[PDB]
Amino acid sequence: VMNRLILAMDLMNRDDALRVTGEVREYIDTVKIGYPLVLSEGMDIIAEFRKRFGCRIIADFKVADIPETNEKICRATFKAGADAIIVHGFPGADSVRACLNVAEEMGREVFLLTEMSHPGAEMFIQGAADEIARMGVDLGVKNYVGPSTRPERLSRLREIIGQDSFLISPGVGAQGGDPGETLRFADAIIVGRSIYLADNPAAAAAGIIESIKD
Amino acid sequence: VMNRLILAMDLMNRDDALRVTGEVREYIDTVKIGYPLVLSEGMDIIAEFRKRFGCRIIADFKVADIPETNEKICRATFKAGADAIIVHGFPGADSVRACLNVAEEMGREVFLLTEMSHPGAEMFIQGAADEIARMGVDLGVKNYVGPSTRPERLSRLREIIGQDSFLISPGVGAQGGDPGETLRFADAIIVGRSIYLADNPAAAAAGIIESIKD
Ligand SMILES: *c1c(F)c(=O)[nH]c(=O)n1[C@@H]1O[C@H](COP(=O)(O)O)[C@@H](O)[C@H]1O
Ligand SMILES: *c1c(F)c(=O)[nH]c(=O)n1[C@@H]1O[C@H](COP(=O)(O)O)[C@@H](O)[C@H]1O
Repeated sequence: VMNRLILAMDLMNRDDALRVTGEVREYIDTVKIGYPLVLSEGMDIIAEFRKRFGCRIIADFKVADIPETNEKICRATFKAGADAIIVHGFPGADSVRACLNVAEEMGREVFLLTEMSHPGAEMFIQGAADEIARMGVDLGVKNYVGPSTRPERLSRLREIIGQDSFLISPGVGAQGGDPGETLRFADAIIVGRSIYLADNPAAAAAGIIESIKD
Repeated sequence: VMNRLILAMDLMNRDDALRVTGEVREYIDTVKIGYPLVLSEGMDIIAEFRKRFGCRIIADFKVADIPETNEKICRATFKAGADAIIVHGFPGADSVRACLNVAEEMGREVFLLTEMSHPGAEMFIQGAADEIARMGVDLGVKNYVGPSTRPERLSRLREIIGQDSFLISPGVGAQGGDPGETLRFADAIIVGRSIYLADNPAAAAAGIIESIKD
């Protein structure tokens, strides 16, 4: 992705979301759109962003239902124009496979969320996360999400998924993660609030790239 | 809830969803709306259903993000008129607390999803599910979801949450669960496909109630 930086666009107003994304477009390739924006403005926002900015769109829906419903969610999300969807691994292999089947049907991609970045991830997810990553490898998943806030865990996750796999990482900035130490292991960093709440989002994005280019 | 039966309305077309829900309205109190319908027709569908049928609406969004984003998702969902939201416990106590805080602000309810009903739930969720339920009790959660497909697990979950707590249960019918054996432990059963894919959804709903009334 351009400059190894993915914008987490979690503003809830279409005008603010369009403004900030336009301001930082020269620094990014890829916009991650989640439920804060979609549940506020509708699924049409995906196609609008894709068209207006010409950026790849990852739908960060952290899909975590039964196989049947996961299929439905993925179908609707790809129909809306998303290039990829983020799905949780914790619900197990059948739920993940359902997403992979739809992505196959529609020539799109699945990212498997292994360990989450927030403190509560330590309670239950962390203990399962290595296994979740191996399950991904066993299912042929090539794209993964893991936590900027725990680079030792990123390292381990990278070890499991191999060098070929594509690994993106949230928790940079607001949650305490560092761009440099995350990119030792991840291919790309996800950044939301440090950019979209900044007085000058372009300056914030540019500053992050300036720490990446080194 | 009326007749202890909650309709899982996962059709993806507004007209079909309205038709089936209208047909079974005399048998239900409560409609569960999830992402299959919302991602197809928009969040406005919640207020439409609530108004047109005068039914309580549970938004089954299986919320599974970090605290900050969970707050945003819950806010948008209650703003759209939902009475309650289903959230995953697996991401940990902070993520659950975030949802409880918004439900407090807005005089609404959270249901904590403990163990899921599908086969893949055995991989990771089942091993954490008793703890997830205890975490709920420790946070003051009063409403829970657990699996019709494993009544021995329902029993254990009921044991942890106590008799006061309200427990609803999916996996009846299509997934193999039985109305009678689920209602030994759950207060209400969730039923989707057995009703909404039936040639006569009212007859299917009525048949389920006829097995409940006994
Ligand atoms: C999702 C997830 F599964 C994580 O483990 N961590 C995480 O933060 N998210 C989502 O990533 C973005 C982080 O944005 P920022 O903290 O930079 O504002 C958000 O979209 C969050 O939902
Ligand atoms: C969600 C969940 F967390 C479960 O453990 N099981 C489950 O099935 N769901 C959702 O409940 C409904 C079941 O409907 P049915 O199988 O009767 O068609 C669906 O909305 C499913 O997403």
